[PDB]
Amino acid sequence: NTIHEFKKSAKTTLIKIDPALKIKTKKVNTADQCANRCTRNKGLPFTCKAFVFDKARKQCLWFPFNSMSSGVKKEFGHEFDLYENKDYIRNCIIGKGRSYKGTVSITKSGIKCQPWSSMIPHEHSFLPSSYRGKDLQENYCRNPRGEEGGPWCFTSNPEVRYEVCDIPQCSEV
Amino acid sequence: TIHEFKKSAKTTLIKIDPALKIKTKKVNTADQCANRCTRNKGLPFTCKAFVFDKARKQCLWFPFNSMSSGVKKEFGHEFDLYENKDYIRNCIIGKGRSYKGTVSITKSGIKCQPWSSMIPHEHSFLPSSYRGKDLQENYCRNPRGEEGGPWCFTSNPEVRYEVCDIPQCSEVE
Ligand SMILES: O=S(=O)(O)CCCN1CCN(CCO)CC1
Repeated sequence: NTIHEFKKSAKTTLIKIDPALKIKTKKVNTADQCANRCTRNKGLPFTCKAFVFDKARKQCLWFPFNSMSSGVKKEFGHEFDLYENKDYIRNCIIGKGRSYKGTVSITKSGIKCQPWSSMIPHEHSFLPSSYRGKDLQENYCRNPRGEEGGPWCFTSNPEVRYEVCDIPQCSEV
Repeated sequence: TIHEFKKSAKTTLIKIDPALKIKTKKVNTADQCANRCTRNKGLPFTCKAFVFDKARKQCLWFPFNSMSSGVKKEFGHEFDLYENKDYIRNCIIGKGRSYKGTVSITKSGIKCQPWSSMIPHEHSFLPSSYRGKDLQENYCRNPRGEEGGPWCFTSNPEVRYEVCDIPQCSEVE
């Protein structure tokens, strides 16, 4: 029951710009059944980096790519949920982390981050719509204006308006 | 929740830098430390790792792992080390000499042949003959660091070896 180990993007599937990349699909019952086969990677002529579940056609679509791969695009759909394997979503930062899209949602000192769509505890104007491509979803640490400290978030502690999250540099030698 | 973590049996982490924080508590099983780590409540930092002391039945939580500056692995028969995968780099630099993540599937989807096994392919790569290199479990690895990145022997008798499909850190934005 591994569905809680993927990063969920609602109302979304990915489209094969490229004719070259490949796909598996199976009609099924629940998105769980979909996690488990991506997690286990059985019966797949490729590495499962993401799956979509189609709540209307009850289908799973397992992918050897994700939303960040070249020659692939998101497509909208009320019936689609996308789930990307945390293993192929880069979990360190490059530079100041303008493009960090990992799922760490805790500040350096352990404070659970406050949702970008929320104004509680803290009022702010970093609307997700005002920052498209900067993936200000859920309560993830993000550095949307690409500032000095790397990814930060508003804090769910009313006494701490914000704080850096402590995410490692990919390469600093 | 004790599977979002990479387990090194028989291992713990000593801190040099005695300013890095640490919480410990006498708990009952290793699972009960995973959960407290995973939801990070009551720990004044970001839990990147924990150790379970099977003797003392104690847990030791850390805001660092075995790739952190200022900390050493250490053999201890009574310990087990569990590192949060968000903080083990999931991304390859160059040939992947130092790739220590948990991916175990080849690029065309075939499950990896464990290094501690000569079936179906026989080989010159035991763990302790190649120490420092983490030829642990069935993890995609690159011990001699050679052109196409981490690879493994393959559970499929027709395919001796194949590289895995681990992204470069340079792949994405
Ligand atoms: O201006 S707001 O309070 O709405 C957001 C403030 C966050 N910034 C503060 C300075 N660094 C944070 C790192 O300490 C960059 C982001």
